[PDB]
Amino acid sequence: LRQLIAQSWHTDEIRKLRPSPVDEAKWGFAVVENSLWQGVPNYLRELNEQLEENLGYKLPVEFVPVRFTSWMGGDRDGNPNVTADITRHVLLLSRWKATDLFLKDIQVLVSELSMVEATPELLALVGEEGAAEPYRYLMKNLRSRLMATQAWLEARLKGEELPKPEGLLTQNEELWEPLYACYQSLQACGMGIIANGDLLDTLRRVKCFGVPLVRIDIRQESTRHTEALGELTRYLGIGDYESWSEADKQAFLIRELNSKRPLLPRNWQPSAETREVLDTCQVIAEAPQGSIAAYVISMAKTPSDVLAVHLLLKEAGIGFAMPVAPLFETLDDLNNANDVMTQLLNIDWYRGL
Amino acid sequence: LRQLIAQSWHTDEIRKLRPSPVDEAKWGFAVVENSLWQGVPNYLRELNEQLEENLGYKLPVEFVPVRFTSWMGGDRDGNPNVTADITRHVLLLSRWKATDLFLKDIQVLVSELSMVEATPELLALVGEEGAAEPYRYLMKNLRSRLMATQAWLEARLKGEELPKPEGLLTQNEELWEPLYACYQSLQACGMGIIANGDLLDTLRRVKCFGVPLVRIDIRQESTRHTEALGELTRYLGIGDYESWSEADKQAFLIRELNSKRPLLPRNWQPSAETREVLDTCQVIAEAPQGSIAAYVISMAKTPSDVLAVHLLLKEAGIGFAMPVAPLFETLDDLNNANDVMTQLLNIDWYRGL
Amino acid sequence: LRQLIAQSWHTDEIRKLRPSPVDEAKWGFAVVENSLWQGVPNYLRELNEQLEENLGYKLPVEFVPVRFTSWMGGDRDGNPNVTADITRHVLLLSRWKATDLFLKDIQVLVSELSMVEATPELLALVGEEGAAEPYRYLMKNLRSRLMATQAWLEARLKGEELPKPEGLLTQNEELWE
Repeated sequence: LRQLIAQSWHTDEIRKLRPSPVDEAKWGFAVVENSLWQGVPNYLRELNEQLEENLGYKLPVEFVPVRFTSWMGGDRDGNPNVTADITRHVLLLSRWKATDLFLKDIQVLVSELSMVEATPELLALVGEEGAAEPYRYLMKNLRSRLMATQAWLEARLKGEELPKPEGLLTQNEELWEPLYACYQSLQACGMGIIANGDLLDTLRRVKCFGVPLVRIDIRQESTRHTEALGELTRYLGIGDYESWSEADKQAFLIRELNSKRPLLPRNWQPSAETREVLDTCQVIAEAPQGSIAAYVISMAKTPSDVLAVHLLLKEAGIGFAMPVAPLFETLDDLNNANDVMTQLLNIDWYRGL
Repeated sequence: LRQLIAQSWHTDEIRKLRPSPVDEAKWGFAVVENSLWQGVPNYLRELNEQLEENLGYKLPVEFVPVRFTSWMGGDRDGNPNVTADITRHVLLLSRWKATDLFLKDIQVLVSELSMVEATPELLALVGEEGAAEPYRYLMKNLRSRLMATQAWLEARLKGEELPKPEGLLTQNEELWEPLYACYQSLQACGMGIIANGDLLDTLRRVKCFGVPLVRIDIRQESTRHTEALGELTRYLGIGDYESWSEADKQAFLIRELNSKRPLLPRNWQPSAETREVLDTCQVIAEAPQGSIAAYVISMAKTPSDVLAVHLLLKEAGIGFAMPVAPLFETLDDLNNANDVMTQLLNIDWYRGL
Repeated sequence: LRQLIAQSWHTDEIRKLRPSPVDEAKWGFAVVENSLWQGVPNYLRELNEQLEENLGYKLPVEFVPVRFTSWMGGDRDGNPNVTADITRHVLLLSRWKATDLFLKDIQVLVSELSMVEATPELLALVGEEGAAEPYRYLMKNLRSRLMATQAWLEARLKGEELPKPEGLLTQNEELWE
């Protein structure tokens, strides 16, 4: 205790310079490893004991109701320093860190799963080679696969581009799958107590944190999307989006949202600001699905504000449906909020997207 | 002589299978190294001796009127096997081979240019470090630079992608420049006879063959460009280009040629054929300027045939003006040829391009 | 001719410092590649034509009566500068150079020996894999083996110690065979 207190009196650190989005993103990893990593599964164990005791049933293993997300390196609202480059970086770092923590979990499992009794199905999944140490086989495979993607990300973090390894991890299913295979045979074969221990903790961290460790949220003001699209439209000679009435903008946006011909000029020369808007949707599009939780529009005032980001994301080439969220943060915006959403819900195109 | 004849009687080789564009491209490199390499400069020496003797003047060193080009791996007219991939490859191989032959030239120069007397200008160009062996300095630099790009291309040829070296050679000026520097000081400093020997031979091979060794020509039928563009237009819901009258197609082509908004769908799914047409313009665009001599349109029948390839090249993102050539190869096309070109020359847009 | 003479008038080199045993050893490699390399075999061809013409028989292929040796980097008599280190080096360099010249010979052979007819014994020696291009097989093998030892010696010359490759060449029998 004395040692620890002396530490803090003498271990003085004072930032001399403004922290950076990466620094802030790093503090969030500190919170994840020093507390959330143990905390979520314990929360899930207690919660589960209580359901059975009081209600008579336990949630199924596949149901993990908690998820942690971060805005660190995702929120650019009013922050010049959070550029598309930094987001790209932070996106990368999270994956590096999930590999770090996932490795510790798997080491433990590689040594503790010395069981040799497996189900037809599980033996099938390995069949020979590792059929004399089945659960250890699957954990050994994943360790390598994790070690591979780890190695890849430290290169990328360094600025080195190099083809990605055979077993690069991008999705939680790639982690979940094998882990769940062990659980099932362990349960099936009478090793329930081993299944429900460290593996269960890892199964739940997979869905709670997974591959990205902590999904990020992107957030930019509505105003900046308008400027990007105005600049685009004047360059194309189509007109000036930031002057059109709101009925016109929706018209323009629904037209283009349904259009099969592209709009974003192949090799263009926009202003810094606009490029940032364009680059960030490119990072979104580029990132593995499930890395980004949502696109938040601070200062959302009209139906065109939401349709705008959908247009940009489409131009950035995005394969999945990205949840966009208006952020009403004024008395009148709050007051108009329900009107803004019923109009949005009335557009059939929006409704189905 | 007996040895050599026996060789051919017994050294029997018979292709068992159809040669490939690369094979044919290789035979062309054999012709270049076994005969053109010595032949062009000798031709240029004789030609120059004759001008001075009979007319009283010699052409200037910078004027090399001969250039060799190949269609091998460039001509796809009627040849399925000459795909955009093969062209990309052959394009690469030529550069590998020019590095091979250029290295032999430079070795000779690195050892023979032991002169130490240089001009202010030439010493300036090195200044210290290699200022005690100036011409040897510049040749030593180029040797490395050639050896660097050589190394790079053998990787690419192998299918390995890796950032390109500091001094990668892409243009003839990169070779010409230093070589010409030596010539000037050698002349200036009284070493005329050394200048006009092996260096002069290398100077002329630079412009005659240069970096690409032998520029290629691309050639596809007009008919295939029509199909690519028809397919595109029906996908976009604009109509069907291969049904429109010729006045309409020109209208469509001049419209799009002036358009700042792109046309080629970001991530599209065309037919094999169309993709080949699209991929090849991508190779053209991707290749260093001066690798491709011209785009030949076999079966050119109307003004829209030429405007078509310009449209496609624009969609493929091309920074320079690529010479397109109609190939009239029928009695009626021949007969209509002058009509076809006066209409083309009457379009102001075409005239200025 | 004019070019060549001008070369020598203007290509002036004058050692400023005493040459070293390696330099002298290098001049000897220049003599070997610019003249002995072609010279010995021509001498052996002429000599052989003459035996058959005048005496009626030719020496057997295995009999090569000439051998060249050097004292460069071997003679320390009165020469401090020719230390055990230099000899070690020169010993190494010679092997590097024999690999250089032997490679040129083998390239030629790898391309010119396109024959497919071989003896039981020769096919046996390859048996399958390269049994559809037999002489080319054996030359291809040796090229690699030479390229391997070449690579090894340039490392050693550089001062790098690293285990020696599978097919390192050390004896003439390895080439002869």
